Amino acid sequence: MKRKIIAVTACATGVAHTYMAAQALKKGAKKMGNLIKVETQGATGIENELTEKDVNIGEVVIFAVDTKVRNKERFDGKVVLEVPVSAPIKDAEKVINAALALIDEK
Repeated sequence: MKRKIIAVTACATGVAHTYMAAQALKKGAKKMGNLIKVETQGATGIENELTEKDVNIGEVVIFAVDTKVRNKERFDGKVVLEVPVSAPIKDAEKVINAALALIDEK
């Protein structure tokens, strides 16, 4: 029922994107009934650092960023879904479906 997904959100100038995306994405994932780990980088400052543990829990890695990711090292090599940071704001549920499309696709 609860699919394991991790997602990184990061933007430098325009953090309103980062936070709003992380909120909407979180709401949608919870509404669908899944387990998501949303990492929030305030450009350089990571406010929710996903460790190897968390990263190995989530299978799909959603990347909604305008800037670079620091923890990306652990996410790299895993199955990811790369989208604009603005995307999970308007189409959060759609982004979640996209993540599912990388592992299952329907």
